[PDB]
Amino acid sequence: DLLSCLTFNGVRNHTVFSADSDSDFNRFLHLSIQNPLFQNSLISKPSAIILPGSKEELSNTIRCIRKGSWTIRLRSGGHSYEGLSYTSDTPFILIDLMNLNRVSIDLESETAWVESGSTLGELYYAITESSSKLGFTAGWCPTVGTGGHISGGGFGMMSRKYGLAADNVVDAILIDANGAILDRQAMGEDVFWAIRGGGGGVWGAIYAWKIKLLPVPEKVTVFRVTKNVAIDEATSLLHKWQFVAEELEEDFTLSVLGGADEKQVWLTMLGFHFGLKTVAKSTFDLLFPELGLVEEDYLEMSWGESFAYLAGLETVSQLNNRFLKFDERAFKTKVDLTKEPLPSKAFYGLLERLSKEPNGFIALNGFGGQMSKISSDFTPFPHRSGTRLMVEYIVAWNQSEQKKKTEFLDWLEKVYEFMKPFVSKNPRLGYVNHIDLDLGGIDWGNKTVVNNAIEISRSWGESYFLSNYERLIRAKTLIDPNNVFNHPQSIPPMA
Ligand SMILES: *Cc1cc2c(nc3c(=O)[nH]c(=O)nc-3n2C[C@H](O)[C@H](O)[C@H](O)COP(=O)(O)OP(=O)(O)OC[C@H]2O[C@@H](n3cnc4c(N)ncnc43)[C@H](O)[C@@H]2O)c(*)c1C
Ligand SMILES: *[C@@H]1O[C@H](CO)[C@@H](O[C@@H]2O[C@H](CO)[C@@H](O[C@@H]3O[C@H](CO)[C@@H](O)[C@H](O)[C@@H]3O)[C@H](O)[C@H]2NC(C)=O)[C@H](O)[C@H]1NC(C)=O
Ligand SMILES: COc1cc2c(cc1O)-c1cc3ccc(OC)c(O)c3c[n+]1CC2
Ligand SMILES: *[C@@H]1O[C@H](CO)[C@@H](O)[C@H](O)[C@H]1NC(C)=O
Ligand SMILES: [Mg+2]
Repeated sequence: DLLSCLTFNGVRNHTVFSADSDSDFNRFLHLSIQNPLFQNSLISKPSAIILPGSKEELSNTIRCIRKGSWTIRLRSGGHSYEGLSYTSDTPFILIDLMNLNRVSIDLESETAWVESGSTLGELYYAITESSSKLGFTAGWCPTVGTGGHISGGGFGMMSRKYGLAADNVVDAILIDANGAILDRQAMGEDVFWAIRGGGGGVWGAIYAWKIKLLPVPEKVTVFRVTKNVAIDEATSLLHKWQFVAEELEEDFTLSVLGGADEKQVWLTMLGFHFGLKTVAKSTFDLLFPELGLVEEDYLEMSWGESFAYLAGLETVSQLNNRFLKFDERAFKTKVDLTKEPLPSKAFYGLLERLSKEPNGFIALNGFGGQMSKISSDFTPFPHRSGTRLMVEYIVAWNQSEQKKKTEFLDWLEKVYEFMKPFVSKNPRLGYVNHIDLDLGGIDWGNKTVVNNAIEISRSWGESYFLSNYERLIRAKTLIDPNNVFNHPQSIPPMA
């Protein structure tokens, strides 16, 4: 019946569930699973997979699915930390957007239309190919899809200069629950606001984003330097880093990846300057001489090269490979946002815990700069002025380490508990692109829960969106009153 509808409407690229271990269905299913944690045979599988090739096919796909009794799941890059683009407790249809990966750059207006199956790397590659003086602000991981990423905000190495990816979206095409094809004018300002950070899988299916391309110099300066130190020095480095990072002028970003193993601590310093190396080094010589950076650490390169380099890719060309395996490990991650400086003992304790679990690592970013100049309600991401750091805790493992899964998860849980007193409180803040089901979830098939959905959902909702939660609920009711687009943490419509 679903197939007959799709055929009648000219949607041809689909595959039904097959039990065949290496069926084509299984190949398409796994192609974009980016967290192996959700790859095993015990996980829910789609009844069919549809690959629309145009906005019309996407529209008609949704229209057909509604005639039936299916849960819709949209997948762009498949990076959901909780696998929410390709799992469901109820029978579901997976709409995989990988064929919608066209990027159209308009050099006369310095904007681009980006189909939502496009990855960040594909976007960055397209931009660098078109111009040596344009770039875009989005995340660090190249295989992340624009569909989920921009829908949730999108923070990266240029966010201190230009804000989130979603802060630079000027139009969009949203396909709603009825298959309507809506641009910014059609969807209205509340819905256009909601889609720019309100979370993927909630408002409808984004077909394409229209973004403003942003100036970059023909040469930027970057460094990627790993310090191998002991805990005393690592603690003093991280404690000073937090001040340097938040306080740097907007033309600079200094971020950290860190981990340890008994007495050996490693800190990878990621630096970016919107300009030349003499200025870059003068700045860090003054503000952070403790890093011990030397001239040879500073590299001048194009913006495109810088984004490939900072992510550890071999070449700019690799940005354009959506199936390049960036990190093939099962993982779980949590995040904190901070409002007060972290005391030295917080870093010391975090490092002690990392030293006991070599499979764990942290990623540290400063806010400030343009992130403090954008109002908390400009887009749904509310963590602007007053927010000092974003701190990510990750534990990751390969298949040969699977028996330690429980131990790994316990470690992460204990790290998050340790950090509680030092980070944001009342509520403990989060980021919707860093979706965390530990906060809870709605079973939309449960009547008593659904009756109280707004209050229940406030637990994660206010963590992700603070005071923007209310407007999100109103936008949800306007664009998806029947809740066609739902998941355990989707914004509830009013009854
Ligand atoms: C795996 C991974 C994730 C990263 C990485 N680095 C990040 C960074 O530097 N900055 C960030 O801000 N975020 C980083 N993240 C997290 C990602 O930002 C999030 O995981 C994104 O949400 C992922 O988006 P995508 O890859 O498209 O993942 P999906 O699982 O397909 O979708 C997520 C979510 O959104 C819905 N959705 C997808 N596509 C659409 C469209 N077109 N319209 C509406 N909704 C859509 C899905 O159904 C799901 O709910 C680094 C790494 C390695
Ligand atoms: C539905 O969509 C999928 C995914 O795009 C289509 O599969 C893709 O088909 C193209 C050909 O049109 C493949 O391109 C070629 O692959 C071969 C190697 O296998 C190579 O010789 C060519 O140079 C080119 O790379 C592509 O590999 C393939 N992608 C995947 C993930 O399978 C499929 O054709 C569509 N199905 C229908 C019925 O339209
Ligand atoms: C499971 O695999 C991975 C998972 C993640 C990351 C890296 C991985 O390898 C990661 C690394 C980051 C490094 C730097 C950075 O800003 C400078 C980030 O925002 C990062 C975000 N993330 C998101 C989670
Ligand atoms: C609905 O949810 C409540 C609270 O989570 C749970 O206790 C109850 O068992 C559920 N009811 C049904 C009918 O599943
Ligand atoms: Mg077989």
